[PDB]
Amino acid sequence: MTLEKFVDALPIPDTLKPVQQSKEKTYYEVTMEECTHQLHRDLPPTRLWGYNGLFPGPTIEVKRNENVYVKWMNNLPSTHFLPIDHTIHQHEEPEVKTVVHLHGGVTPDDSDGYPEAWFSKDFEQTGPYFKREVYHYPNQQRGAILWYHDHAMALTRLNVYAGLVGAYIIHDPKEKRLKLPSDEYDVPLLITDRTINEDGSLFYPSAPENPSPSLPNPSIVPAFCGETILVNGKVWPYLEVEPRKYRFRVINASNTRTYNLSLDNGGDFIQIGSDGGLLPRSVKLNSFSLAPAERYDIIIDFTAYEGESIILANSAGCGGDVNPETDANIMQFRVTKPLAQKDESRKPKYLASYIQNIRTLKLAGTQDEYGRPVLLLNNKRWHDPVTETPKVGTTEIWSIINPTRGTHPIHLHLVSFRVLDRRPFDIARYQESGELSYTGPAVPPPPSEKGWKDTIQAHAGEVLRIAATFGPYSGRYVWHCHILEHEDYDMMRPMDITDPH
Ligand SMILES: [Cl-]
Ligand SMILES: [Cl-]
Ligand SMILES: [Cu+2]
Ligand SMILES: [Cu+2]
Ligand SMILES: [Cu+2]
Ligand SMILES: [Cu+2]
Repeated sequence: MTLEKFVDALPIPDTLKPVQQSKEKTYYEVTMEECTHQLHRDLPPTRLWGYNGLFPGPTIEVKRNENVYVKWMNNLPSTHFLPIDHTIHQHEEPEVKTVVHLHGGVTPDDSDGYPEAWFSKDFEQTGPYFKREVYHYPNQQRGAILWYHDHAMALTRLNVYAGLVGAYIIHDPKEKRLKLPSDEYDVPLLITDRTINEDGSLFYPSAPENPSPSLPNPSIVPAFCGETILVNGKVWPYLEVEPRKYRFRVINASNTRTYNLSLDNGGDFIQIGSDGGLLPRSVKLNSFSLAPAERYDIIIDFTAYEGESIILANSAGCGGDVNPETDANIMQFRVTKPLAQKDESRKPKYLASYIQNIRTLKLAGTQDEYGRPVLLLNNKRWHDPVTETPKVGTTEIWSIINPTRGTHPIHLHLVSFRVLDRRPFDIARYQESGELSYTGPAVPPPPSEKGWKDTIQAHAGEVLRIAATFGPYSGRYVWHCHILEHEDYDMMRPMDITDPH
């Protein structure tokens, strides 16, 4: 028997309060705490690692150009409760390393959360790139859905699965005149798949299928597909909504899983924004794909559906087809709250208006000495000399070629980018020869991808082209696959945005 669906109200994480706020600076403190929270009516409390002891973390709301500082502290225990594989990466390091990355942040390099800028409990020990306790987020960027999460070297999949995710919204007051649904009718949805034991403890696997005798125990796995789906820290919740327009900030905070969402009454979503902010023009959607770290700013118009119960449904597989009783379900909207006031919100169609190098990038896997797949960007390891070195201020086109069997959601820190096109190629030939020979025309982005993206699905047997301008800041960043199981082994590379000064 699987946990009974739709019997816990969707929590709405509280908005973090500043420690200090003047007209020209905002200081926040966030402490990583081991904590316990009940993930379903019928479970005992689950041991979790959460920002301020909460899962998800507090929702952080800033205005565009708000000068924000965050002191992210580690008060976690010194050993992990999830299985650590020592083989993937005065010389014995602490087992628990944390660093916070603001995903989608236009962030100076020393506050971006470099994987090797980790710290242990109370900053007692720190990685090689550690420089500062208090991170600076000048927020000089378009309003959008951001999120924040752990990024420590070789531990990212574990620390995130343990609960260290939160939302961060940048409000651009020049967008207020669109009258998009707001306040109580603006709601974040952080989607996390989890596998939960009978006693409420989290399960994370300590070995993959691969039965080979040489396998380190524990071993990293190439993918994690959870049995149960959570939204805002509750398993298959319901939200009571009013019969009107709502805004939802949908964030995929899962380790590996891709969702493909729809509404079981047949209703439509209106996509208004992507990772990088508002789309140039809205889009009526009946379904959409959402890979790890992707965000979809959307409206749902519950006006025509008073009294109905509507399932937010999932059709994407993860390690097999979806099971209709379990991972085919996300959550349930109940249109049964009395309209508290007239629906003065709007759903405009029109929302906004917007080549020094080419770089070719290969996504491929090799095999380690134990027979495990190691996933790699351009056949380089994390610790190899940096090769992606655009000059600050310059625009490049990245051609990302994927001959592997699966989609990889590729994310670049600091920037958002334009999607140019995707084009299919003959893997067979490309494999055998190195020859990039196409099989059909180039496909331009749908409307969903006509704005700005920071995390982008590079599909099997396609070459993906995107255009990024590498600024405004310079320095040491990263880019990587955002399936955390891939990132940690070893599909992540440093990215130097070079500065003549
Ligand atoms: Cl509103
Ligand atoms: Cl999909
Ligand atoms: Cu991220
Ligand atoms: Cu990021
Ligand atoms: Cu990947
Ligand atoms: Cu990253």
